[PDB]
Amino acid sequence: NNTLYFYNWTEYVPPGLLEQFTKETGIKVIYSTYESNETMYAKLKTYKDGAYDLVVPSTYYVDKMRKEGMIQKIDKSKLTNFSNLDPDMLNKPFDPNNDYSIPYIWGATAIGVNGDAVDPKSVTSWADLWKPEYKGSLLLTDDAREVFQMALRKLGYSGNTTDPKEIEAAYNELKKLMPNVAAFNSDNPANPYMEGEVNLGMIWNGSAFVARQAGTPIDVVWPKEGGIFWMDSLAIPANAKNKEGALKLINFLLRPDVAKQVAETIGYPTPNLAARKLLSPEVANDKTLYPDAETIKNGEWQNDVGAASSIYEEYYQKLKAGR
Amino acid sequence: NNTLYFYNWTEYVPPGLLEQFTKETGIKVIYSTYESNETMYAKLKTYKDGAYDLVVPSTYYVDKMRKEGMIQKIDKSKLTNFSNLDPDMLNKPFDPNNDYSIPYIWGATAIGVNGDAVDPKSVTSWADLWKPEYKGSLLLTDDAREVFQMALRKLGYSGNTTDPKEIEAAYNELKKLMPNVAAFNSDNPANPYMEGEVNLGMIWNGSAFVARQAGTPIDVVWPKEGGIFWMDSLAIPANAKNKEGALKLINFLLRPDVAKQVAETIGYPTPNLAARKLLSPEVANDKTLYPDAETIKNGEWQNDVGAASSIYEEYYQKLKAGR
Repeated sequence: NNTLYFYNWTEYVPPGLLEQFTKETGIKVIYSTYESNETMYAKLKTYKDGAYDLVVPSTYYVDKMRKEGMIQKIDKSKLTNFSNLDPDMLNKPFDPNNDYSIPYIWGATAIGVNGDAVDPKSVTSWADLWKPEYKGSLLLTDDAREVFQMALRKLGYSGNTTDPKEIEAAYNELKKLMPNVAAFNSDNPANPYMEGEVNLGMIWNGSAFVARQAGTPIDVVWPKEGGIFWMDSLAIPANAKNKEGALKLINFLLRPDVAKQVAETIGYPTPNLAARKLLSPEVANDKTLYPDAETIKNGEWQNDVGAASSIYEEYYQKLKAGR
Repeated sequence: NNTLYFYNWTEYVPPGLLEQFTKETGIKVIYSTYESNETMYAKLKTYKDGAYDLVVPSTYYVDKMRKEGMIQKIDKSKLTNFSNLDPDMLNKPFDPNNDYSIPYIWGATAIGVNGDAVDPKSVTSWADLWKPEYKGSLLLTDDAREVFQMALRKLGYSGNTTDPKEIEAAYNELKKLMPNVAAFNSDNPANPYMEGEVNLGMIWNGSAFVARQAGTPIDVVWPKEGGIFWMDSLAIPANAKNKEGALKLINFLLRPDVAKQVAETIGYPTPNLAARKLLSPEVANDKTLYPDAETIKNGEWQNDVGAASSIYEEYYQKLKAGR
C-alpha cells in the first residue's frame, strides 16, 4: 500500500532493484538485512525495526517457523509469475504444496582459494582444511549448520544427522580446526580473501563470483566430500502489515527478467527457469555457480534437523566462545 | 606487462572496471583491498602478498611515505588525461607539483542516521553523539584521524593538531564516548546501519549513498562543528615491478567516462573535473556527495600531522584496547 518492510540477507538485492519495484507499483520498500537464519528468526520474535512484510527464511527453517505460526499461507493465485520457477524445487516436504514459501535464491558453500596465493590443486577436500599448514589462515562461514555439516561430512556421518553422538563427534572435530580458523563471515565471505587476511577456507559461491568479477583470483574448489547446497525462500510474516504489498514484491521477484537481471550481478543461482534460460552464457557455463548434477549428487542439501537444531546451535556457540 | 597488483580501498572499484582495463591494454590486474592507510602502510613495509604496483594512500600520508622513499616519482607525461582533474585539487603542499600523488577519489565523513528509526532533526553535532541518551548504539569509523578529528572539533582545537596536549584531551574525551560505541567499521560504514545494528554514528558519504540506493534510508547530517573532508591518491611504490602498466591504470581511472561510470556507482565524488560535468543530475545535485562550498568551509580536510602522527595512532589503538 504505502511502505513495505523487506528483511533479507546481505548480498541478495543490489541497488536499484527496489527502486525499480517502487516505480512500477509506487510501493516504497524500506530495506533491512541479516547474515543468519538464527539471527533473522530471533529478531522476528522480538523486533519491529528488524523487518515485517517480507522475509527470507532458508528452506530448513520453513516448517519450523510455520508450525511455530510465524508465517502465514501465501496466495499463489496472486503470484502470476509462479510458473517461472522450475519444479525440481517445488515438491519439497518442508512445504509440499508450496504454501508458505516461494523459492527465492539458492546456492552452495564450497572451498574458496586465492589462486595467486595458493595453487588450488593443493586443495581437494574439507579434510585438507584441518592441516597445520593452515594455522591461523582460514575463514569459516559464520553458519552453525554449514560449519557443522563440513565436519560431519569429513567424519563420514553427515549433513543433517539427528543423532547427537555423531554431532558431538563433529563438534570435537571442529575444536581441532579452530586453531586454523582466523575469521568467521556471513556478510560477505569473499572480502577477507580480497583484503589479504585469508587465502583459503569456506565461501559462498555467489560471493567468490563478485570477488572474481572484482579482481581477486578466487577459486571455488568443490570439496571431495560434498559441497553444501542451500535454498532461501521468501515468506510473509504471520502478522505483516502489508500482505497484499508483499505479494506484489514476491511477484516482482518472480518475473524472469528481474531474476535474470539480479543473478548475473550476484552470482547466486536462480531457482527460476525462464530466466535461467536467458542467462548470459558466461554466467551459465560457470560450474561453480551452476554445478553439474555430477557434483550436486555428491553434494548434500541443508535440511531441517528438527528438535536437534537446539544441539547444533548450542555447540556452535560453544565453539565460537571458548576459542 | 602480464600482471599488475593494485592495492586499494574496499568499495572503490565496482565489479567490471579492471576486467575492462585488461580488455583494452591486455594487462591482467590482481585486486587486493584494505580499510586503512595504517594497514596499507604496515603492509607496504612487509608484504609481497600485500600489494606492489599501484597503491592508494590518503593525501595526509603522501609526504609521510614520500620521505621514507616508499613511493616513487610518477611520469606525468605518460598520464595524457592528467588535464581532467580540477586545478583546485592539485595545489596542495604535501605534493607541490604532483610528483608523487595523483588525485583519485575524495570524499567525507559526517553523521549518518536511519531516518526511518531516528529523527535526523534530533542530531546536529559530533557533540550530540556523546549524549548518554545513545548508549552502546553508535557506529564509529575505524580510522584514528577521523575518530580523533570528531573529538578535537568537539573541544575546539582540532583536526591536524601536532601539539600532544590537545591530542591527550582528544583521547580522554573519546573514553567519555566509548561506552556508546556499538561498532567500529572501515569496510563499509553503511552495512551495520542496514543490518539495524546501529541507527546512527559517523558515516562515509559514498556508503550512505549506496545504502539509500540499496533501500536503507540513511541520512547524512553535516555536523555543526564541521565534517571531516578527505582525498585519496594513487601512487607507485618505489619499487613496483610494473611501473609502466601502473601508469596505464592511473591514466585509465583518469579517463572521464571511467571516472563518471564509477562516480555514480559508488557515490564518492571524483577529483576529475571533466566527468563531474557529465555527472548524472541526481548524483551531481546530491547535497551529501558534493557538499556546498559553505559546508566545506566550516569543514576541515585531514592534513599531515608529521611526527605527531605516532601519538594519534598509538592512543587510538589504546582506546580501542581499553573498551
